[PDB]
Amino acid sequence: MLILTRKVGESINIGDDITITILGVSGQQVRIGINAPKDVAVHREEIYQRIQAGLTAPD
Amino acid sequence: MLILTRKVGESINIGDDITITILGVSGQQVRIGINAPKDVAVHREEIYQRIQAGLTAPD
RNA sequence: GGGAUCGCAGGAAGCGAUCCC
RNA sequence: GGGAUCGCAGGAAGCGAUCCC
Repeated sequence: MLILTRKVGESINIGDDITITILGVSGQQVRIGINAPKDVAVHREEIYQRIQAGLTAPD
Repeated sequence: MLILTRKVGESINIGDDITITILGVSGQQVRIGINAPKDVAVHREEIYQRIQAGLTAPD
């Protein structure tokens, strides 16, 4: 694991094609944004489980 | 931007080599963890801006 | 043990400080 | 207008609901 600490309205980076943002919080919930090409997949765990179901390399 | 909402302790996914986790908050600041191979780089914008400065490779 | 709130930084679910129960 | 607290959900700095002043 690699950890970082920021404030609402700031960003973080991954690779050379992705960026991440903390749009804010809503109590103990957290609003998070992602900025990547359609060249990559980005989803919450609940959608991600359909991608690992047999198609992590779509048509 | 692609956006998702979570709570402290939940997680998010990217590609087939990265995962993200909201470890919790510390006021209006937030603390996040990342889970990727050394085959890719991850940093906050303040470090990332030295990498894109004209090198994209350490010493 | 948990919350609020601020700061310093890596491959570590990091590290420090303030406030409240 | 602000705070607390939660649900749904997508390529959008998205959407909804509960509680308090």
